[PDB]
Amino acid sequence: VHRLAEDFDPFQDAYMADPAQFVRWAREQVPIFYAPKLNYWVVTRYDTIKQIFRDPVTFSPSNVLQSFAQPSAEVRQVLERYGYAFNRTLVNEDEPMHLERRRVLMEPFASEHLAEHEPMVRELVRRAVNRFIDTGRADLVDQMIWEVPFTVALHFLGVDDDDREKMRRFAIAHTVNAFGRPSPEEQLAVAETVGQFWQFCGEVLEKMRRTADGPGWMRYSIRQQKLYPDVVTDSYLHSMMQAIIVAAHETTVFATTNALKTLLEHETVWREICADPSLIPAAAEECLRYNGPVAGWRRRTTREVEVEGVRLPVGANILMVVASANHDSAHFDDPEFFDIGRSNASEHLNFGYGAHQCLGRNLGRMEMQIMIEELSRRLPHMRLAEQRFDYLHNVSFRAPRHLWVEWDPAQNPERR
Ligand code: HEM
Repeated sequence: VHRLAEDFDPFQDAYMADPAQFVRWAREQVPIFYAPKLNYWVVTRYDTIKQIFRDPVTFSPSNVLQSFAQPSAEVRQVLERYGYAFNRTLVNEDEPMHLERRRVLMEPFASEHLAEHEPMVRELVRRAVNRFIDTGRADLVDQMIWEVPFTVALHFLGVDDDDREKMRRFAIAHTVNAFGRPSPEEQLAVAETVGQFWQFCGEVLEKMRRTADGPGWMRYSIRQQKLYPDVVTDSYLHSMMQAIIVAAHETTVFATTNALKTLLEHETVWREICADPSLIPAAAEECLRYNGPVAGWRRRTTREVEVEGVRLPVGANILMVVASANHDSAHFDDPEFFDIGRSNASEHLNFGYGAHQCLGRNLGRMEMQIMIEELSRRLPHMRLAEQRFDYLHNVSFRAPRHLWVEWDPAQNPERR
């Protein structure tokens, strides 16, 4: 058990594919251990992870987006060339200002505003499926799931038609860069794109200020800035366009990819939801608990504090294995049972808990559900192809990079 702690290394397929199994030894007998390879303390139980989430002052989110690659000087020269602000936004921002800015900026995330976005999401998903439904074999990631949540994020932000087109090239992957160990070349490539995107968003922001009463989160926040100029700076506003895209894009991509994989691998359940689409919200919620996109999430202590009887020093890094919590038999009865009727499925921790709890989780849920509904209605007869599933190595987000499915187009329901 001591060897397991000393050898712990999440940068390998076993942690990405089934992290809950990978740390089951710790969840059952070692609720906190130090991982030398990471200089992280690792917690694996639902109650422990809830305890850390619940106190945003003692357990700071400052390391949530900190890569495990050595710092790159070329990355900073590139970002400084583009005038990058290096702002911490809500997800990794400390108190007191975090909750004050959340208070001022959260209103457009309210569920009453969801119906405003649902038609655009349904239309996006329909058009995406139209592009491949007649082919008989598709990669659901590259051919639909990757792009939909990016474009939905742009709509939520209020990006105008013309700009959304020019932004397609900025829909790059950030997961390894923020949560993994990118090579020096990967660091530089991402930095350049982020600098260019910063530049572009600065021009979008100026234009949005010209039409500050129009729709979308950016315009709403511009109006809030006029009311609370000491809370919302120009640099923070500029940083939030990218922050919200990154928060909204790959998270939803991975959630939906995993959900489809789980549903198609549990064919009796795919059968049920094809016959009764009203089961889909519940089914998506248990997909998040059983095969959710969040393997782990991070905090850093700001004071000495006891966790599972160990006094952590100031500044200690903590890896919360959220996937292990979601499979914790001490909170979830029969946790390895994929049960879309599970009454407490929504107590999973993929959206966090407490001060930073995901602001867009119900938009994320809607996207998952609409994509599942479209595929179950129009391709009930598809199945997973024989394939290897590859996972990008990083501590936080897990999903197959591709998801090949196959079907007989002549049996498409819409041809009957
Ligand atoms: C299934 C999809 C998603 C997942 C799994 C997810 C996951 C998360 C997680 C783990 C956090 C941090 C939780 C914490 O520290 O307590 C978070 C926060 C956040 N999410 Fe999401 N997210 C998703 C979709 C979205 C979407 C679509 C949006 C925007 C429309 C969004 C916007 C945000 C924002 C702004 C925060 C920062 C909240 C804060 O720190 O106060 N997320 N999300």
